[PDB]
Amino acid sequence: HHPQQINDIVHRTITPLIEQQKIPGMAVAVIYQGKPYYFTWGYADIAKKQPVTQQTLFELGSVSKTFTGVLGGDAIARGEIKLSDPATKYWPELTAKQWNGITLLHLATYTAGGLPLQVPDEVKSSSDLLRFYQNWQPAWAPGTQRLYANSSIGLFGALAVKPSGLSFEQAMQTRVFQPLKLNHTWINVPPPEEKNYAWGYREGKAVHVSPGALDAEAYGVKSTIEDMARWVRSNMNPRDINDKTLQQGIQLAQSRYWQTGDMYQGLGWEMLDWPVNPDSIINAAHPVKAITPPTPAVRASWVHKTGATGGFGSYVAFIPEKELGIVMLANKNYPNPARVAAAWQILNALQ
Ligand SMILES: *P(=O)(O)OC[C@H]1O[C@@H](n2cnc3c(N)ncnc32)[C@H](O)[C@@H]1O
Repeated sequence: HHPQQINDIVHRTITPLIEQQKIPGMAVAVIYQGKPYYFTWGYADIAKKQPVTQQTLFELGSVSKTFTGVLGGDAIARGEIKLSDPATKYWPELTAKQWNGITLLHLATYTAGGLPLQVPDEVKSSSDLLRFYQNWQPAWAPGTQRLYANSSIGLFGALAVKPSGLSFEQAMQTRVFQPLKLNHTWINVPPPEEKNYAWGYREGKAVHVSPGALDAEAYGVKSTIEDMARWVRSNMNPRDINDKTLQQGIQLAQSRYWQTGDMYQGLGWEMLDWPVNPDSIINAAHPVKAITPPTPAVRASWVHKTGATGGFGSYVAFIPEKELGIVMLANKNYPNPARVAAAWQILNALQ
């Protein structure tokens, strides 16, 4: 059952969005008074006329970084890592002098001094990855500039799980996915779930994301609209979580570590004070101001993350103090401002 208020606002906003953006398939969850309401449109596979369902898997792209941030928070809560730890503590083979003074905090929050947006495609092995980072030259001193980048938080994720004894995949499954009952969320889609894996569409072609080094950490997660609704609810209400270090980790990922303009950098998540200027949630390196100690999570925030792959576009946003949130998953990568304006209209209407 849907409250009519929710059906009305979703139809008024998402139907025109799909009409304008030519999105083949889409799933939306609205979290309202903490409870989820689901909507699906169109096709997961156009050539077979296979409909989007609540079990359809979508590529999350950089929304994956929120899982990584929370897993990192959980490691912090366990005392397995500190954000002030040097990167070299967890990877002593990283001997180049430019790595002196670079911390896990820098890696997690894109402030190491200009690590590249992309890990080079030909990097395959551990020795390849080492050689990549060993020859990187910073454009800036650490902790001065934010350059949003996969190679930064991707390495954070890989290093953060070293004290656990587990692989990144094993740590994520056991410490985050399983406690939160995300049973249809995958770093690697298993064979019996391939029937539910949507195709993305780019320039008229059915596509899936390409494998790359540190993809699991930076952009590789696939999930359903139901699990993503569960993810939003968990990040809005950590107090309801039995796993103590996960509860803490979720809170730590919404701590405010850096400020640029009216945006605050968390771990994976990005935050702004609510109410927001829409200009700010719609919008190169930017200077950052450190926040020390980091501000504990502010419930009166717009918390959000966008993600894209070649064939998919994702958006998650929520306002903890209002128990209000939205997940938008689509198998076309369409412009961020269209996504965000629609989300902003919907969440404003449900206050
Ligand atoms: P977020 O969705 O902001 O970014 C992650 C997406 O960026 C693309 N990406 C990461 N790494 C590469 C490489 N090496 N080459 C081409 N594209 C890359 C993917 O679309 C990620 O999903």
